[PDB]
Amino acid sequence: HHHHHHHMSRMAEQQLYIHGKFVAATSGKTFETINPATGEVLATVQAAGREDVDRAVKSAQQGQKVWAAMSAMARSRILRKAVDILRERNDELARLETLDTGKPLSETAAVDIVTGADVLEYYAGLIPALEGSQIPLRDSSFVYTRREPLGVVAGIGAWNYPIQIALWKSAPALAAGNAMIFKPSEVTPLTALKLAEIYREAGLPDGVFNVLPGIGAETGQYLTEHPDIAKISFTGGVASGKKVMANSAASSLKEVTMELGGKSPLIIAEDANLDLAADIAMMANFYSSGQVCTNGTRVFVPAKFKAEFEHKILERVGRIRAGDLFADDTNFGPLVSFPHRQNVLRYIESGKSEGARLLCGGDVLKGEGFDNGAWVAPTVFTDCTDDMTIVREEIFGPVMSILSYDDEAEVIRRANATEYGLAAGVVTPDLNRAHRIIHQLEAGICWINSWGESPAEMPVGGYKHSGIGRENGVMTLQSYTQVKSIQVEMGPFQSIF
Amino acid sequence: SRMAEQQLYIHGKFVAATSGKTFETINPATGEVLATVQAAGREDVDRAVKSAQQGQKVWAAMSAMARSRILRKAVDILRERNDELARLETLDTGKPLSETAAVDIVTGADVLEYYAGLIPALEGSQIPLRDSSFVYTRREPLGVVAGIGAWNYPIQIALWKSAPALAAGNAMIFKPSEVTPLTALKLAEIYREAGLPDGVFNVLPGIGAETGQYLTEHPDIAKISFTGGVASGKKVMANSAASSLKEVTMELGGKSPLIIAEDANLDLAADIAMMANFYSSGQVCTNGTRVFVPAKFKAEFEHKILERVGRIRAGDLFADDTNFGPLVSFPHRQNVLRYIESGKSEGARLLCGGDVLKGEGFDNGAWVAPTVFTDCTDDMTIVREEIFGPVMSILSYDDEAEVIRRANATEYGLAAGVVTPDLNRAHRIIHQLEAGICWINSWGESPAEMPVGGYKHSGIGRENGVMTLQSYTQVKSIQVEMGPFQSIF
Ligand SMILES: NC(=O)c1ccc[n+]([C@@H]2O[C@H](COP(=O)([O-])OP(=O)(O)OC[C@H]3O[C@@H](n4cnc5c(N)ncnc54)[C@H](O)[C@@H]3O)[C@@H](O)[C@H]2O)c1
Ligand SMILES: NC(=O)c1ccc[n+]([C@@H]2O[C@H](COP(=O)([O-])OP(=O)(O)OC[C@H]3O[C@@H](n4cnc5c(N)ncnc54)[C@H](O)[C@@H]3O)[C@@H](O)[C@H]2O)c1
Ligand SMILES: [Ca+2]
Ligand SMILES: [Ca+2]
Repeated sequence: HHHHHHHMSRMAEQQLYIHGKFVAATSGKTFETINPATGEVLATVQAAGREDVDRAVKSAQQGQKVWAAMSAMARSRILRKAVDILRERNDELARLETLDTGKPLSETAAVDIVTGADVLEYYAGLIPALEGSQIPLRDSSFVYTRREPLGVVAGIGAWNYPIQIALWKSAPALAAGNAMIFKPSEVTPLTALKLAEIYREAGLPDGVFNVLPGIGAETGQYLTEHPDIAKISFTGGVASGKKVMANSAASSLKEVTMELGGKSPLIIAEDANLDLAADIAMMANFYSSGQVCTNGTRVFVPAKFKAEFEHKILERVGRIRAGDLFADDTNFGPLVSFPHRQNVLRYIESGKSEGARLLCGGDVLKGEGFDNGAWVAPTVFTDCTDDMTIVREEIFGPVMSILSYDDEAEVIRRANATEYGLAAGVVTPDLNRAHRIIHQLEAGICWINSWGESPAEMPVGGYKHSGIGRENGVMTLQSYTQVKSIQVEMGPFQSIF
Repeated sequence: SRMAEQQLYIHGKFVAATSGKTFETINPATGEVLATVQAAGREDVDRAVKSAQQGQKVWAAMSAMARSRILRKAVDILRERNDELARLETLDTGKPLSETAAVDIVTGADVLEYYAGLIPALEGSQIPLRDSSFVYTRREPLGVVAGIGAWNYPIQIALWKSAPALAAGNAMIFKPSEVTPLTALKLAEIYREAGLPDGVFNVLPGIGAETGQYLTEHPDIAKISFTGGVASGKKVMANSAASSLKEVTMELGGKSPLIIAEDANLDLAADIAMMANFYSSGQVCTNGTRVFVPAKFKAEFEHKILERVGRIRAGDLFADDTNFGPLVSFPHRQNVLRYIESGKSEGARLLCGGDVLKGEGFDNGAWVAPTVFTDCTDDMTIVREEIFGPVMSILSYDDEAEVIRRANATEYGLAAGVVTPDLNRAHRIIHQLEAGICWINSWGESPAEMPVGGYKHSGIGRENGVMTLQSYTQVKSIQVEMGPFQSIF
């Protein structure tokens, strides 16, 4: 059964969002966002120029002062109103996210906005608990501290969880009393513009959340260079993260936090149930079509279990349902873009070339309704070794690498023998093995007998080359403030002169 | 006589460098060479990092209280050797013994003692999600970190950087200023005598653009803590950004305002301004070098400043009564003198000083007289730029809103202060100032408990306080899932 008559016309040209309204860019620059399931253009999108960025900062400086002068509970109520709107519009926002990203609606309608709103809801309730300290020195003197807003901060987003990233960056920044200028990925700009409208409808003062689509090397760099931005929070690849660090270091002194992906290990212990292990390995590799920074893409399996484990993976890969992204039963989508597919395919070819055994997948999906999409089959390599390119490098597609191991000390060494350090996990029913292995792994995000859950309360970020700083949890609210120490000297000051 | 040629400190002992590079540290009171000092080369730095990697593992495997006791032993030694260390600091820096013997080691050891006691309180958290799952976090050491020190408070900076780093379970490689490398080497020996494991505190003298750069570029250093000027701080930020991903914290000086309120007692205000400008001969990063005085009080305030400047006692740096020294080096004196000449050339009125000290016993040292400019305006070079010498700029003002604006009209933001007996004025002014370190009716006290660092271009991050101990750990989040994991595939 063929499915045609599905032309979707273009959206309106997308503008910038500055100071509570859409405004035309003055860059002379536009770019297109493409539906990765069909190749059709979703919208032409305007890119913010240097003067547009400067106006956005001045808008943010003005809005931040209004926002910071409110009470803590007034701020809490406005962010909760935005949460309420996000819950009401979940399905509509999820459909837009599916169009822009290629992720199944079964994901976007249950995870992306749900968990993005979860984090905003969490920080909204913590605003009144944000406190300084008081330190007695002696009867005649004491110190108190204030946690003051930084001012105007910049968030730079990635294309795999667009609205979730926008919410996870903006929520602590705004709750700490800052304004944020958010630069979405040029691959997926659309839901960030919706979020800005929602924030306005909730009562957020004009300028406190401005959204600037544009190209990383242009708009993004204009932001990192601006002298009045106090902090940058970046999600994306290592290459662009290094440009952001370098450009920010060359400009006004600012703090930079970063989440840069990884090559996270999944350690299947010698006492693990292999159905559970296989279920975890599937969720650690093929959710959002393998486009998750925390994926467990090095799956370490005991040699004695490798043959059986491979069969359990093949059985579950055979259940994956690629298809209509709006269909209830679809759980696998195209990649986010055709250029990204080309890169993933180059990684797959290196796996073949370097002698890994192809267990399944390894090609594009074919036939009517896949031929127009950026699809890559769910792919598993086995007989992998630690020197292979597919094992060493983040692929960001549906490519699992199975590595066999002999003993626990060995697998810990190998799990840690990476420049990366984002996530890790272990499958074992044993109390001592679970905690003792996890305590030795050099990663910031660790799952035991699970994968992927990221509660609002739980700080997440990378060790080593996978990141600086954390997101979520109480600590991240604090990191969007700066400490002022104040000493009150009530005794007579003694000069030596 | 000259000291013995100074070597690197790596893995619990002094070791000859392999750079082919030496430099001289000069006694700024005499111009004489104190010592020839070896500089660490690129291969020396790599050996220091491997030593620190080995030592950090021993250190971090000890119990918390075992680490506390060793740092407390070092405190005990520092208290006992206070005067000897102070005398060496005075030779290397030119600061009077009346300062070094009362402040530098005393407050450096205060911060080490503070953090030693806090190690056992460093905790993670636990977060219940539901009956079948919970999260817990660990605060883990970073590994090997680097501190890069400045020349005005050499051993105090070495202790304020190493104390939280070591207390959190890290090893630190410390790079002292090439102007003042001597007390950091003494500190390294003291830590070993206290029982610090070999490699946990290594000291690499050398030139900033060589040794300093090799450290900031090394792939296995997890964090850089830097104190110094803006220009060198920018180089450190850029070189670190081009190298391994690492966090960098920085304290970079300021042009801090002291606001004298219209209801202030002017004797108190003059006393605070003197202490905010002429301690350590003006070589303190938090100095209140823009002194804002109500127009109605300016004449009387100047008389009171002149009276107290007239009392300053420059002389024998080991005499009890001396309270003013030469500057740290002859190159630094030249730069301060250029600032003084610009204040003259731009039309500021010289109230006092403005020249070198002269005569027997001053002619051979890097002395600049305590200097005060008045009739200053906000566009003047001496008002806009950090001098790091004994140069006060007096600026008159008319109203409270104006002085708040002008106080904040700087790229800097390290410290600030206000002098006022009024409750509302004191707190309301301070809450509006864009600075990290704020003093009411005082200046310069920096308790171990109090976090200190800069706003805006004066810094990133904080030192001292509970938060700095936490800042030398990294958070690992661990989810324990006890229910049956659900896969959608
Ligand atoms: N969650 C993550 O950590 C994550 C997300 C997406 C991609 N990645 C990785 O990054 C790789 C490359 O992806 P990509 O090139 O499509 O994304 P990218 O990493 O270049 O994009 C991330 C963001 O950075 C911006 N950016 C890029 N260059 C910039 C610059 N010079 N200054 C400022 N901002 C700049 C982009 O516009 C976008 O907003 C992917 O293949 C994947 O491995 C990681
Ligand atoms: N407490 C402070 O913030 C402080 C201290 C001293 C000087 N200063 C300011 O800085 C000005 C310049 O002083 P300076 O040049 O004699 O000191 P600096 O700021 O250059 O030196 C500080 C430290 O930085 C190191 N350093 C320099 N270049 C480096 C590099 N490329 N990589 C790594 N480390 C490097 C130096 O070796 C030294 O250890 C002074 O006039 C004063 O205004 C501020
Ligand atoms: Ca798109
Ligand atoms: Ca010297």
